[PDB]
Amino acid sequence: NHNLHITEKLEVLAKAYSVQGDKWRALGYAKAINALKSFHKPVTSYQEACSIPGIGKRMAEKIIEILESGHLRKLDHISESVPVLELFSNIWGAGTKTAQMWYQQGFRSLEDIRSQASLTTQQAIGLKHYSDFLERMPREEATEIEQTVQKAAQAFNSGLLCVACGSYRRGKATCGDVDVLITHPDGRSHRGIFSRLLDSLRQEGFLTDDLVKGETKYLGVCRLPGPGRRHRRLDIIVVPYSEFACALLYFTGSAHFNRSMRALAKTKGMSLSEHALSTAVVRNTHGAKVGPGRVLPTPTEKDVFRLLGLPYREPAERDW
DNA sequence: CGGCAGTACTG
DNA sequence: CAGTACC
DNA sequence: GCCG
Ligand SMILES: [Mn+2]
Ligand SMILES: [Mn+2]
Ligand SMILES: [Mn+2]
Ligand code: NA
Ligand code: NA
Repeated sequence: NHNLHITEKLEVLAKAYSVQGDKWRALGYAKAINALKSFHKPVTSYQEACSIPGIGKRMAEKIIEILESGHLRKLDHISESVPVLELFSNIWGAGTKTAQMWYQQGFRSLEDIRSQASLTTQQAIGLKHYSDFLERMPREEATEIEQTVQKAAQAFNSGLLCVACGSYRRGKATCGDVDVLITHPDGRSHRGIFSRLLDSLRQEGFLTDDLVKGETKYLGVCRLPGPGRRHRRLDIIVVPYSEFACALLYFTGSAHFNRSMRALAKTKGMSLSEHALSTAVVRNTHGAKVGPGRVLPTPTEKDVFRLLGLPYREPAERDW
C-alpha cells in the first residue's frame, strides 16, 4: 500500500522463484510482500526494514537498493525461461516440474503444448479451459453454483448441509472457484454421496469435466446454463460432522491465515489440520517426532479459536 | 541447523 | 513413489 | 527467503 513501489519489484522475484521450483524462497518473498503491504508507513531505512517481521537481512538490503536507487539489480538477471514457465504452470495439473520438463524439451507456447506435448487427462482439461480458469467469477455466480450443488445434494438427502467456503465465505467480490463443503448432522449420512450427487450434476450438463474423483473430495469443472457463461472450477468436500468446524475453518482460509494458525498451534504444543485440532503433540526440535496427540472436541469454529486462546475472527477478517 | 502442514489423488 | 493440488 |  504505502510501499507498493517496493512490493511491485519483489513480486516479480517471488513469481520467478515460485515457477522455478524454489518454494521456500518464494514463501519468504510472499510473506515479506504481505508485511510490507500491511505496514502503516512507507519504509525509509534499513533498520526500519529489519523492524518488520518477515523482512530480514537480505530483504532489507533489497528494499534499501530500491530506495534512492529506484530499482533492483537482480530483476535484470531473471532467466528468460520464467514467462514461459509461468505460462505452462498456469495449466491446471502442470506444476514447476512439468513446466521445466516442457521447457527443456523445447516447448515455448501453448500451441507447442497443444500440438506436441504429452498431457495428462487433468492437464488436457486445464489447457482446454486455460483462459476460463484464469478468470475470477463474480460472487453472485459463486452463489448460483453453491445453490446448484445444494439443490442436487438436498434432493438425495434433505438433511445434508452445504456451505461454499474459500474466498466466497470470506466475502470477496470475486472468486477463483467455488469450494463446497458438505456434511450431515447425523454423523453418518454423509458417506457414499458422490456416486449419486455427481451423476445428478452431470444429468444437467452442469458438470463438464472431472479433474479429481476421490471418496471424500471432488475437483472439477462446471458451467451454468445460458449464453455468456464461462467454465468454472468447482471443488466439493464431504466430511463427517465431528470434523465440520475444522473443515469450515481450513477451507475458508485464507491459506496464509491457516498457515498462521498452524504456527500458533505449534507454539502451544498443538496441531491444526482440516480434520481436527489436536493437543499434547510431541515435537523434538520443531519436528513432530512422536506425539500425534489427542483430538480436541471442536463443534464450532469458535471452539477452535477458544482452545487456541484466541478471540474469534469472522471469515471476512481471515482474508490474509 | 533446519522447519516453514497435513491431506488426497493420479499414474 | 513424485508431482500437483486443496486452504 | 525468514527466524528461532
Ligand atoms: Mn476457492
Ligand atoms: Mn478450491
Ligand atoms: Mn469456457
Ligand atoms: Na524482521
Ligand atoms: Na498449474
